[PDB]
Amino acid sequence: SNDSGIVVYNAQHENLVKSWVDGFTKDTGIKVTLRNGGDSELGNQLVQEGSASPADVFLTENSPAMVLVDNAKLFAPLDAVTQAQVAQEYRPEHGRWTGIAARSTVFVYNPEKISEAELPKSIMDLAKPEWKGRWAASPSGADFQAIVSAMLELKGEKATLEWLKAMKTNFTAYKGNSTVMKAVNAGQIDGGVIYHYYRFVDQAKTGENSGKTQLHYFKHQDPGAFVSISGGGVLASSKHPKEAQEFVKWITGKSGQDILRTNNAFEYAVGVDAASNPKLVPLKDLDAPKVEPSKLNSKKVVELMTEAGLL
Ligand SMILES: [Fe+3]
Ligand SMILES: [Zn+2]
Ligand SMILES: [Zn+2]
Ligand SMILES: [Zn+2]
Ligand SMILES: [Zn+2]
Ligand SMILES: [Zn+2]
Repeated sequence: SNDSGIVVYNAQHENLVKSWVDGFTKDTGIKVTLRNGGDSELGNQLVQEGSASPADVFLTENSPAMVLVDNAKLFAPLDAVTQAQVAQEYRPEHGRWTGIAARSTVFVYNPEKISEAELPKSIMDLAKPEWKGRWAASPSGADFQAIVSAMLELKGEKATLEWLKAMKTNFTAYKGNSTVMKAVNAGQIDGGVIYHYYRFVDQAKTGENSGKTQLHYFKHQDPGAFVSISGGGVLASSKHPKEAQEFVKWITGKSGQDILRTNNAFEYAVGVDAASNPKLVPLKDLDAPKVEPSKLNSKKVVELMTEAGLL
């Protein structure tokens, strides 16, 4: 009665997705095979595989890889119920994909090293000479590259490249946002630019990587207050189209969004009238900038960051 199920190219954090798959397979009997990787490499893989891909669904941490795959005309339109399930602000103006979760940019900092009042007012302030040697990031990741794509959209190419060149002077690189957080936790550096969920995830475990940190929210519709939207799409090449649609409907529906609210991943729910974990600052209180996800440009970001010597 059930076949072998679907193949999901999964670029979202494995433990978030495991909470979804467990519930989904229990509910529907549809088996899920995860093939994990980062947003960029999985997006490029889909483009290069094209119609020969075994992928039924693509999930991402951020929006730019969704835009890349949609630009290649590789997605199927999402079923009507799926489109109605997600709040308008978390659906692209153009493109055959949907938001599935969201995350807030933050400045993670160590209060034993540096004090709320001392934090940068704007992410743009991190370019100033007084910030030299005082902040970290993980430039190779799709997470940080998405924050740069928002800056590109909000401030334009000239101002973004300028900030990136100053970043080269000022920042210290670590591989992975968890690594950035741990570095701040250990007092290696005053702070860093990451997403909000890392601290919550660790605090729900042992807290050994996060107890000496706190989170700062830039607010003010600052580029640093960017809320990155995680994406899901069904591949047009899918040989399991209904099961694929069922999966994206499920994760964006009441069951999937309830799991975001209650699991130990601590990412924001994007469903219509879907509340998030009560430990989180509500989305409506973040004072985030308006950034159209379908305008975000991963290729241009890589070009600018490469020009700045960051990649
Ligand atoms: Fe991440
Ligand atoms: Zn990889
Ligand atoms: Zn300091
Ligand atoms: Zn603060
Ligand atoms: Zn203001
Ligand atoms: Zn099937």
